[PDB]
Amino acid sequence: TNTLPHVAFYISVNRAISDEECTFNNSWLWKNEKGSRPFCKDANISLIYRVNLERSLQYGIVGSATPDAKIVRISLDDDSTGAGIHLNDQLGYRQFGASYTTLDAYFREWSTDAIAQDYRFVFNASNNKAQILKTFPVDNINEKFERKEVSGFELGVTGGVEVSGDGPKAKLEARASYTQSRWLTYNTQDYRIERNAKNAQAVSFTWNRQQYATAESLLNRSTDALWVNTYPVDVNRISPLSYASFVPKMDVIYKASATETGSTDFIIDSSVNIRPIYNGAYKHYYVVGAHQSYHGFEDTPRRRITKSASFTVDWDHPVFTGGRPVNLQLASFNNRCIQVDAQGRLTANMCDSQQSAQSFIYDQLGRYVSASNTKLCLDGAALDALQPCNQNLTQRWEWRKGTDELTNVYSGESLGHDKQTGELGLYASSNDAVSLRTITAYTDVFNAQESSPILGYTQGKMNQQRVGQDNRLYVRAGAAIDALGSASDLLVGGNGGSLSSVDLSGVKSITATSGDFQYGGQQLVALTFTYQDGRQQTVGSKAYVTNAHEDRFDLPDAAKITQLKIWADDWLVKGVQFDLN
Amino acid sequence: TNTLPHVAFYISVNRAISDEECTFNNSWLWKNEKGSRPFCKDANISLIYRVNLERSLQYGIVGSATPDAKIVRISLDDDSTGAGIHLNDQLGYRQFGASYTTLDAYFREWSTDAIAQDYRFVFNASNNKAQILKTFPVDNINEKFERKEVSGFELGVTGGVEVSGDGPKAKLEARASYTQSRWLTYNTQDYRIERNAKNAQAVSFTWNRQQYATAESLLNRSTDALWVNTYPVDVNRISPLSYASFVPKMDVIYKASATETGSTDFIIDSSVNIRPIYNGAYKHYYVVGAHQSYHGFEDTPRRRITKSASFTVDWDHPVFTGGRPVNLQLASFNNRCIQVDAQGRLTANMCDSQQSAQSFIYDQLGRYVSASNTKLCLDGAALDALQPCNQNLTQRWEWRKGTDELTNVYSGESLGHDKQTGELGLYASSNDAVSLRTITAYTDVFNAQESSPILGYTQGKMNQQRVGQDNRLYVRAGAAIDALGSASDLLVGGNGGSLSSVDLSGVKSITATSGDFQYGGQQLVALTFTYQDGRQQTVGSKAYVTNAHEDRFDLPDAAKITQLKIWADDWLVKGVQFDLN
Amino acid sequence: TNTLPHVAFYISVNRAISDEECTFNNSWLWKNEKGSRPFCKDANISLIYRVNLERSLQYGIVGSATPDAKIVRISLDDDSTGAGIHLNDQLGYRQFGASYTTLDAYFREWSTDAIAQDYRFVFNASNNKAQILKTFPVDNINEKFERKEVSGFELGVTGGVEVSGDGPKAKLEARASYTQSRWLTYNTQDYRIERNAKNAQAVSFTWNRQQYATAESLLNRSTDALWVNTYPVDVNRISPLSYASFVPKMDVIYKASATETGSTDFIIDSSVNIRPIYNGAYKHYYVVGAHQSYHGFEDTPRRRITKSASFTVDWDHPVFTGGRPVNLQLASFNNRCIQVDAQGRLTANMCDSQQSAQSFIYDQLGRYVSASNTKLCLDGAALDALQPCNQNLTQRWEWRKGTDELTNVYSGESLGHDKQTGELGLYASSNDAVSLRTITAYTDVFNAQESSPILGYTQGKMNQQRVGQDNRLYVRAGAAIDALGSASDLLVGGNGGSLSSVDLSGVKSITATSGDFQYGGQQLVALTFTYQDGRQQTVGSKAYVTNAHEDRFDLPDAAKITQLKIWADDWLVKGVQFDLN
Repeated sequence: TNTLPHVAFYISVNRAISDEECTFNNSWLWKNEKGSRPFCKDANISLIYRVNLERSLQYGIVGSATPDAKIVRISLDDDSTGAGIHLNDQLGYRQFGASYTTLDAYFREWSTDAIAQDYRFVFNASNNKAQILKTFPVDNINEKFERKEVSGFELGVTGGVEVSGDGPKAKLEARASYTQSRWLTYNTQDYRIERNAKNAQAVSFTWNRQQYATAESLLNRSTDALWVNTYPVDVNRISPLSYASFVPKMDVIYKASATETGSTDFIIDSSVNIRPIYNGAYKHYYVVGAHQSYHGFEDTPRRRITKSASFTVDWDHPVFTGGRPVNLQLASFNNRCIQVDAQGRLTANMCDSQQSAQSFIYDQLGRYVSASNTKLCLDGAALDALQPCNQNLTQRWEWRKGTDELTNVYSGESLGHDKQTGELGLYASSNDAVSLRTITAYTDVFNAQESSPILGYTQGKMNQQRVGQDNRLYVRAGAAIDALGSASDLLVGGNGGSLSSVDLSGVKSITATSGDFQYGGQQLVALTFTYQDGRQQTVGSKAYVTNAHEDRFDLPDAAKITQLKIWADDWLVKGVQFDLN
Repeated sequence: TNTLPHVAFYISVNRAISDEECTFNNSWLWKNEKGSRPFCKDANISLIYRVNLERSLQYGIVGSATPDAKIVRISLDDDSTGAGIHLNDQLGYRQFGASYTTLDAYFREWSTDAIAQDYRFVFNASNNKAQILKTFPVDNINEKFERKEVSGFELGVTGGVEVSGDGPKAKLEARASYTQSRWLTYNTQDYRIERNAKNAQAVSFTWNRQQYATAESLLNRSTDALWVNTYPVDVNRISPLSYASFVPKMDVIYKASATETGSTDFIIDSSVNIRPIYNGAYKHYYVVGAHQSYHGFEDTPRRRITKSASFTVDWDHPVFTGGRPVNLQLASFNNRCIQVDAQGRLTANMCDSQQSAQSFIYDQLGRYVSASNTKLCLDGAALDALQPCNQNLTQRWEWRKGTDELTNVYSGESLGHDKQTGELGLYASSNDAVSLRTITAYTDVFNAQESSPILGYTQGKMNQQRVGQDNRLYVRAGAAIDALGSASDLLVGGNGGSLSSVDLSGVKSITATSGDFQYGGQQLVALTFTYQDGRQQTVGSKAYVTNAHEDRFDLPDAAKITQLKIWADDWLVKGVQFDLN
Repeated sequence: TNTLPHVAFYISVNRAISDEECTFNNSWLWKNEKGSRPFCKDANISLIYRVNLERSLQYGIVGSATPDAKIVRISLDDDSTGAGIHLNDQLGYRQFGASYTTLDAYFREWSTDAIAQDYRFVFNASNNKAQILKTFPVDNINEKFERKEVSGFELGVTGGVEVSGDGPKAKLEARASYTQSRWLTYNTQDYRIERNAKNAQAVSFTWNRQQYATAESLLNRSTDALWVNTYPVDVNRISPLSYASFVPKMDVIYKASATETGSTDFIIDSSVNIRPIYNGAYKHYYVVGAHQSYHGFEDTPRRRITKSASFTVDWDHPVFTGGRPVNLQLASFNNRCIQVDAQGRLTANMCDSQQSAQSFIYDQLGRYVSASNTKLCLDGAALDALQPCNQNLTQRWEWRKGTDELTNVYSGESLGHDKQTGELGLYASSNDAVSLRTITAYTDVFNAQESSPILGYTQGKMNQQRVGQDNRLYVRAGAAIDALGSASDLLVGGNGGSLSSVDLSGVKSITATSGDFQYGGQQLVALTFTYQDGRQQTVGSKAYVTNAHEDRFDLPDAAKITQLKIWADDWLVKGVQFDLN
């Protein structure tokens, strides 16, 4: 209670990966002939981010070497990571042969169960109120290299003596060599952490395969006689880090100005780039003989599965005062506190320790500054409302040691309240109608509101709308979701759909379906609303999409949808988030 | 007593491995001809886990950078591991030959005493109230590699002079070489710690052989003349870590929400993968000559012996308040304390320092919050029962310095109790019927309840059932246990058995028999109940199973079985746990 | 409040880079035939510098081992860097061939997407009031080298015996070699940090490519048969640090004398040197056969994109006193403080905690020294104005413990003020017209004024001018901006323009256009003023410039332009900065 306060919470990022999502052709050389299979067993993403919100300084601290700022911290570190990312328990392979006859072409292929070509984590601020301040790792590696430069020479002589029937021979010989080599030594990793600094609002970290990044590099055989039929891959080079378990660690820190206001959303895109592995053998025919040579196919398919989350920061939140607020409790009542409305008018209400409007920072001057609005202070000159903060002595208060009486610095009089109405005033002493007893306690204004889930993809431009008075969601749907909005004229997205309307009151759950759209790209293709009464309603189609994923959102008991967040381009909607209360 | 409280206990995991369990064929090449033996002497598993339960913050701390959460810690570390895992004191071998005559085939074999192909430790939460927050080791190794790239050239000249009978000769010769090599350097271990992140509830660590993982790799001879007959294995490559003693170190930390409720089970599966080692020689016949070449057979049998334990966490346990509770003792009596029932009604009972219902957290406001139910507080407005916690001044208490009097902040009156009934009230002063003397002391609500043993295997889906009013266990048994349950319609498991019923009252001990079922897989084949009176009763058969193991559960004096935990698939039961009280 | 005070603020340096700016010829060999493309996608610069201002000692500290001085710190470090510099998300290439027939010349080319040949950061003090004291890194690396000197010899003999039809031969041979080599081992980096110490006011850090700095060095093929057509570049050697994300870390510290006065500007030039990569193949024809040889072209084009910022330091700023000032508040009034004007005359004004003129340092003697002018003190001999500081006992004040009365050390009388006028005097006791109640509190004189955007380039000599009484900006403009100034005779810059005049009152925003001038070099080519009423006005032309950039400056509500900063040579203006208030 002398230290800097924080808002602190975890964000769970869980995403099961379907067998379909994990499925690829059994073959690259003969894509269509050889069929397909799931290339991973029970793939999953389970991460846990930790978020911190805080001011860079404590309230009222002056002349610090630390710039005054509003700070947002997102991290996966030693203290919190989650289970991790999983693709397989072990890696197997299947072999395939050309159905036709082969003189000089590819004749065999091995498709190996999939591994993570990369794991990737993208951080995005929704607006420019926030900028990236620093990250961990801080940057890409500036690699060091060791060069060796060698050179030398050799001088030799050889004396010979041969004796034979033909006669005696004798040789004296002399040599001189000059040698010169160059060495270069450097390091690589299984996975290299690649940082991408898109701009002041966005940064991403990708753990990207480096050593052994290509199918080619997994080969431990180059050539063979054609009677040889065996896996030409050293599966040992594929690390458990590549399929069994991966855990990222990074820190991203955003800053907003000391006076910033409004809100910013922070969007975290965690993903794995699933990559099956294809190698092939090639029958070589040259007149004289024939052999088999092994190869890696690199331009084979990959699929990136992504799970997104977001959280919202109100720069006006009490935590960014850097102060620890307390309340002022009118103690003649069992349960009444000073409370301030939007205009600063003071009333006496039942105490609620989580109500920012009953919270004040008691600063270095002895002012009681509103934690919800730091422009306003308790001022003894006018106790009907908070006044704009200044150097008035009437805005400074001191407690009379050993009593429950709060005195005003200017007049010395005490803060009193009416035993029936709780109306505030200054008094020299108590009387039958006014109590001087004021009680104060620290309050818990730092609790974190939980965040709504994201249905679909966070691609395209993001839009935000308050839900209308009529309480309905407007939709253009067809093969997929064409657009969404809070009114028929405020549709965000494309044009193509049949216009429809869904009732948002009484929704118990929403279920989105999305994936690779038959006609193009990745889209949100269907929403299904289930109501408290049990009735269902659907928009869009589950039938024009492959690699489909289902996102489910079960709304807490009797909560109302109040905001829409919509990701869309000009053609189709890519994702939506239904914010509560 | 100013610090965060913990629940702390050890879990002993001991499992003797039988000679049968350790037994394999003396030969792979000639499985059936050459018989079988135990491949380890007195194999055993003795581990000791340490468990800690705690809140992430102390009670009532606000604005910490640490998210509020409920924490479960399971670890084997520097401070506690247990004896370890043992297979043998030393490694020997036996040799075998083909009984038949041999021109071009395998003719000799050496089977070497068994080693641990891996040691494995699996952690599972029974439900999703808990998620994995972090582990140690945190992840698989992201291996670093050192690449060298070299290239050079050589320029040479040679001057020659030969003199012979035939005549004088002379040579001037010139050379030019170009060389180029690539180096790759990297590390391996005897055992590599492989982490498997199955999902948010389950993670596993496997110490898996890496260098020298294959029978092949143990070979220190490749080829020989057929007159050579000797062990082609460098037994030195097999480390004591592989058979004599192995000790794991790992940390697994689960988290539940700050408001989570109910219970979760945590299941630990410790196991060793016993692996005998078979190598063979091969007589080669090509017309010109003949030699012998050595080999390793890798697809030979292995057997995994497992010992499981589980513990239960009630998220409602006082430890998760992060507070250190005290009691309120009515001191006119020699031994009476305030106690609260399920509805919050207050009575005066004999003090029991381990009774959560007599425990209160005295918080920053001066409220006495029930440690068993933190929604309720001692409220001077209504001393017949605890009231929902709020900011009432009547819920705040201050001790009159240097006395045994507790005063109520609102009225200033003292907490008194009736000298005969212990009924509570607020009083300005004492009188002949009412005492004002209240005494308080810290209480021990952090003791850990001991956990029941698991009988059989923790395979298949796990189910949980309260034991019925009739107090009976229902059983479908035949060759093995087909199903179990708390009533005849609530059977978990298969269908195949003759339906039976066992009385659970008066059970002194239960003895399960399980193993490799003759008809398929690993099953729980028989249960034997022994009663207080001495009579026994059995279900299932001890006769349709090999590699059988017997698990024994001796119930503490006069304890009643109250919960069933049943591991089963659709066909048969694989294990059961009988929970007490 | 016992420690050294600082002024502390961030400077955001953001600069998007246009597709045009990122554009180069698709070919070097065939510049004009093959067209052009953008060589980077969405290139950007986003850095955040941290600035600190402070005295080297705390106020009044004597005999320190630390020299008294004024300190300015500029840094990008672990605590603040910004997103970084970005050129691309990945690197691709395009191939090109000679349109004509080829026997012995270049016939293929590959132009690879661009990378950062260097990142560069330049620091400049505008005048010589400030000198560089130290930097981090402190210097260029003094590289260590490892020499090996080897030498040896070999002595050999060979005995031979040949038997043939022709007869038996026999050789005895003898050899002697002498070898000698020299090794040199040393280190290089991807990027080497090169420091350039231009002079006492200017230093620069350049992260410059070292290993792999040339197109040549990226080649992983030297020669080939002409049927070979493939990318001869190992793109792997190009690190993410070269295009995806780069973050500098450096510290620059300037010092001014303990008595320095006036102001200095500090100018930071952050830049990336964009470099496309061109390699070619060469058809070789010699009568006997023919091959293809690969090459790197190094003297290809590069383009440096720069973003500049500047801040201003007034050496007279209270922070440089190293003290923590307080105010003296006449407490008979609700809101009145002693305030001092430019001549030292004292009046009683409404308190303003950010007003340096109401701030005093209470020093070790008990003097109240003006924080705005440390030559003056509160002197009880003459309370109508501050007097020059000296050892007068009348300049020393002591608070009467436990009261609000400030006493004068000399006479012991107290500091009183007139209840109506606030006129100061010394009094033995209070009376009906004079109050003795004085209140004091620490004041916030350390807030940083925000800095205006630099429009254009910081090239040429920099000039500074106060804005005239007529409140107008004078301009000679033509194809570009020829000159600017505060009056028609005070034009800084060239001669060539038609003389014009712009009204500076009511300006809501200014928008500069600058770039590569058609006639020569890089110039400021156009300014556009937009007024509060909505009307616009422009000088210069947007039409004689390529690689143009637009700098926008939106003035805060009702702020007046008061200073001009103008970068110009003898011909044309290169940049301008409009300082506010």
